[PDB]
Amino acid sequence: LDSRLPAFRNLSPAARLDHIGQLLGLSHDDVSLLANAGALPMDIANGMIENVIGTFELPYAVASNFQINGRDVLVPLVVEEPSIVAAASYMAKLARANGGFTTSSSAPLMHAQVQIVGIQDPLNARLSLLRRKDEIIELANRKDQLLNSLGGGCRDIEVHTFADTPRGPMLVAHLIVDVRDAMGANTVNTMAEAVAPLMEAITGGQVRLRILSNLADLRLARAQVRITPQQLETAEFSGEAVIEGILDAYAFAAVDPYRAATHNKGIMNGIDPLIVATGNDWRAVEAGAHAYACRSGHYGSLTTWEKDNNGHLVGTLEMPMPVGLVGGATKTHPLAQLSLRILGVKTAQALAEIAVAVGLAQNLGAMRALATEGIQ
Amino acid sequence: LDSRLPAFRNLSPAARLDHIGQLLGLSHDDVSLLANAGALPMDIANGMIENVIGTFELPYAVASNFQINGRDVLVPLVVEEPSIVAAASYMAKLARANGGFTTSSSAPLMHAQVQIVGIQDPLNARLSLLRRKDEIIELANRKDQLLNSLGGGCRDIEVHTFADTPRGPMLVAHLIVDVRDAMGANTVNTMAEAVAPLMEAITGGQVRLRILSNLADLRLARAQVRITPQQLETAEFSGEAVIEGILDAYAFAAVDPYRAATHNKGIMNGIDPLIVATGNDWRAVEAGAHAYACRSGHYGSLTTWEKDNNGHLVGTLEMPMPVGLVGGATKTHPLAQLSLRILGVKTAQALAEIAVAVGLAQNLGAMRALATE
Repeated sequence: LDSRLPAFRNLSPAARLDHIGQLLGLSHDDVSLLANAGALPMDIANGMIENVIGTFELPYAVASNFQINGRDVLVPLVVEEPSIVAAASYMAKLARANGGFTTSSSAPLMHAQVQIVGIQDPLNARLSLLRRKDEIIELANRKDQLLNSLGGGCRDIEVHTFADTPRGPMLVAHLIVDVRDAMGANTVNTMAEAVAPLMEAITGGQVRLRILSNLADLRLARAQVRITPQQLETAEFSGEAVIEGILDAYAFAAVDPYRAATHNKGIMNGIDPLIVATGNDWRAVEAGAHAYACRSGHYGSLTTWEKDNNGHLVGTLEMPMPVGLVGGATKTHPLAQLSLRILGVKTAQALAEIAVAVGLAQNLGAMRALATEGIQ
Repeated sequence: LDSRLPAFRNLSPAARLDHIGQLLGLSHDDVSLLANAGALPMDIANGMIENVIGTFELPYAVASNFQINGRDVLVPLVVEEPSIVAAASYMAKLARANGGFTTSSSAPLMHAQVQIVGIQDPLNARLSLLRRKDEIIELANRKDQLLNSLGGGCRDIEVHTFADTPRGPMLVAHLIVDVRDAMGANTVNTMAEAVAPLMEAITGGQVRLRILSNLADLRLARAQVRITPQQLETAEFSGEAVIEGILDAYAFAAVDPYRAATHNKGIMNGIDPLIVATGNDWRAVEAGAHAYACRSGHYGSLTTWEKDNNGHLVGTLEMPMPVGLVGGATKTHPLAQLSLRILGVKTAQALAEIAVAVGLAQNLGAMRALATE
């Protein structure tokens, strides 16, 4: 596949949709999803959420030029704000000359929290849990042999204590679960309910909450990009000077949360519209992203930007990226399915990797524009 | 308006819409926008973002029962996830019994950052700017005289320094701008560009970034709610125990970021779908929310939960809430306009106050659910 889509930005929506259909070999049914309004049947929409009175459209677009570990990919995006799709495409185009984006990811590991209260000896109860951890993990893994067979399942438990809160001593177990191609909420919440009685018995305490954590910092996706000085030369500035300007903008985000919030917002401008295009939960991805940005105790930049020993600009993005290929709207929305077909993704972690490549490109695009804009 | 809508959840989408239309006195044409697909025409969509090949629908729903400062409102919501709308409505129902939600907000103040580099004397340059702040403010305001007549405009400036960074000394000026009914980005960006050359003259440095901050912590909206033990009582649990249990769950969020992330995610479940329904930028609201949550250095809960001197559960939400009735896609999207008509909001800060009321409701619902399961 060739994702370059020359002239794409200047074609009609119909011709854009044709060129896409040609490259991918989309069926007639697939193409017709996007040709008339109302691809989401009201019966489906009415089953998705409560009190439904209609539907609400946002534009559906495709970013061009993306390349992931050497393979071209087309990226669907749903969003209301101008400049995002263009910026992402243009930066992807530059990326290509230097090998495109390089990506990797963790196993799709999600946490369930099991909160236990009413223990007079939480630090001792913690060791009681850890001593019996294989037994707890085995129980969690009982039900879902499907998941086990698919190469998923509960992998580990950690236990943390907060022994002096204004509400008294707390113990929190984390069930750590490989959820394969799901976002993971149902899977881990189900396991957490299952093991709660065994934990109460071990600790002599009362399970309160048993619920996924959205700070999915064991489910990390990573992207890299590289850009040379020649590619960033403008009418006003040498490529070398633009690179220095981009590094200045990065340091600024790194030190000032007022800039970091805007800097990270730009990353999410790239990521959330792909989450939406694939029927996934963008509030989850948002919460994970921003909470991860302040894990150090300082709210900083999710991306990094550096100059390498060749003077090339090199950027990274590593962050939690919980997404699914199955579950909820990703399954039931005809266009969410179409998006997955356009992308070509075979696992959730592959989708996650494309998400961080798009987020990294968007951040690059935003900084470049800010860095090159003449004083007026 | 009476926002109660008995049996709404069980009517068809057509019947729900007809009922909303009657309540509000919507025109046939207004109702047609929701009764038929394709309210966002392809020529509008194609001009809204780049590389457009179509549109993408989410469900459009209305939460019932909400009451803000004594007045019933209907709340439109666009999202993919089940339970959000039902929880919002049910928690609003409980709120009503005790006065509904009480809300307030600050003036719509937004920061514009102007980053200055290449001076060996940032700390001195800062005082040079402050000495001439009135000049700077006047220049910013000359740039947007309509905004000033609408009752907004540049109100102040604050200057921050970072004298030692890995990339050398920086100075950052913030314009503080009342943006009235806009979210504020394009408004404040324009003022930042305008003052930049004057700031270069004053400091002798080079302006780099000129750009709003999404950490909109001078644009706060605030909501309160109160719930009695009677209301929270279940088959299994007394009301007082549920309240204690909620208080426990809040303490847990307040100390553990792994919980706070989920806790705050629940609030944004309530908020973001209102932002989408009104054509507003949900990435901006998210970034302001989660960055505010960690302003202390520790990533904590946006809401608070307490028991008052009467034993009632009382909750708050105060957070940045930059939204617009004008600007961006708010005016472009015919259903964003319809949403504003359903809401009946006359100012952006009014919509911001509804947003935090719905966020507070959603968080309450999430925790009521866990304290009783």
